[PDB]
Amino acid sequence: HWGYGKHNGPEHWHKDFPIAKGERQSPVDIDTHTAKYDPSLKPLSVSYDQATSLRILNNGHAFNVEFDDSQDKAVLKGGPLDGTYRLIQFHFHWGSLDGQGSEHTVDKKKYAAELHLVHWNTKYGDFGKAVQQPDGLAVLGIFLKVGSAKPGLQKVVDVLDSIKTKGKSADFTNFDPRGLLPESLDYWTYPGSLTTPPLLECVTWIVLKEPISVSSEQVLKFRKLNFNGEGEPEELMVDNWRPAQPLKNRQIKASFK
Ligand SMILES: [Zn+2]
Repeated sequence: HWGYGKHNGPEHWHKDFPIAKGERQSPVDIDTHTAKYDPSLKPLSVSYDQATSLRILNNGHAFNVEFDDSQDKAVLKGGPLDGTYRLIQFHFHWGSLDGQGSEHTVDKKKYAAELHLVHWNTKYGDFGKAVQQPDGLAVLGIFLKVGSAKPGLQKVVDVLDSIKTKGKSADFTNFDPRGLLPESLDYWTYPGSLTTPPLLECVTWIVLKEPISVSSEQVLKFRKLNFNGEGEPEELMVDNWRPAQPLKNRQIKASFK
């Protein structure tokens, strides 16, 4: 099945998921000189004070930190969005080396990693229904650069040993995702897709301009994860990013001047 090798990676996904060659695929390169400032965009409202993390899971493609999404406890609103979007999970994409790993690029610059906070539109009742709608999801994307450590990331780093291989999970309560945000909420936005199969064209992307800094040591621990299951040949979980896709008939809008 699909993955990030030579024989099963992004360049193959279209055979099982023809929407891979669609009109609104993600990620994309953000050309900062052609993204236009839209004064009509609102500030983003990120309301994470009541968030309830539950568990962390290695799904064979990344690890997901999962939240209780059974009520409006951690929600994203404002920005480009109409209505209320509930946080369900976050995950990352990263590289084998610090020079690649992000999905989105900025003027063709690749960051070491990219964080995706995934939220679904409450008007559709559940995640599975939301992903069938063009405005079903809102994903907040945050770039990671290597420099100083991110203190709020360390709790995630230190549990990764317990979920080394595909299908392993661990309790992961009381984690505060506010500790993963940069200072500024200035953003770019465009309509796109999930970046992994099934590649559904259901996402309003909100990509923050300001990266967070993580340490080399932190990212190194991500690269000790495995794509494989327990007692299978070890294949390090690295380079779990989809490259930039054609922008087609889309515009990227900036919230800032
Ligand atoms: Zn992602």
